[PDB]
Amino acid sequence: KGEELFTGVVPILVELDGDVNGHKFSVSGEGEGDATYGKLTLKFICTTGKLPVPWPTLVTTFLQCFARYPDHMKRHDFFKSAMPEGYVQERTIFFKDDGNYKTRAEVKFEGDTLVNRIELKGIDFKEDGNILGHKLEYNYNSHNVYIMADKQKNGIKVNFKIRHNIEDGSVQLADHYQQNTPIGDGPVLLPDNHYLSYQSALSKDPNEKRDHMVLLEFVTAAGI
Repeated sequence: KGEELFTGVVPILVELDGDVNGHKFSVSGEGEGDATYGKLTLKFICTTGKLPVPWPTLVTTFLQCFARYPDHMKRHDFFKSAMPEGYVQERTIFFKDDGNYKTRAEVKFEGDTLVNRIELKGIDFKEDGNILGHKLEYNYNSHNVYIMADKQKNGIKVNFKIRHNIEDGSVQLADHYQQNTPIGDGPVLLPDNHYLSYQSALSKDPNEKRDHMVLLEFVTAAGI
């Protein structure tokens, strides 16, 4: 049923409230998702001024239900199956040798719109680190996202490692521990082990005056 919801282009709305080391901020985003192609196009705006952290560190935080699942893996799409009641996506992200982020997000439909409301708390960041120091490059590497069913919880467990390019030519690691649970009491698809393949491109809007980010993602399922 949830799958029917993604037959075409879907409008997305994103809302994030954050606090990193005491710095409070907010972001609003909007865009379109196309699961058929496994394509997402989003634009985010910091509405509280300048973003206290580098945009790139927020990419993973700012819609796995838009993954293109090939016809044969269709039975492993937990994400769409939870729709429209949606799911809760939680994470802890450990930045190597720096602090971590803790996020909680609800993804669901609110009308014809797919909504992603996030809460983020960041702690232990070093003032001189890559994060607070704004030393990341404005680009993004390609990564695989691993999925494993969690029968007991009736959800999934996810893990992956992000590599952030540093201006000095080094790499900054961000270890992602994630959990997804359904919001509703309906039945969901517990999948077999597989992964999502991501590709991303960051950019700016020449006529946009607020601190912002244009994000493009390509996601495709695999491993079955």
